[PDB]
Amino acid sequence: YYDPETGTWY
Repeated sequence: YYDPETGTWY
């Protein structure tokens, strides 16, 4: 699940 909120490629 990508983390576009903060800025980390998850």
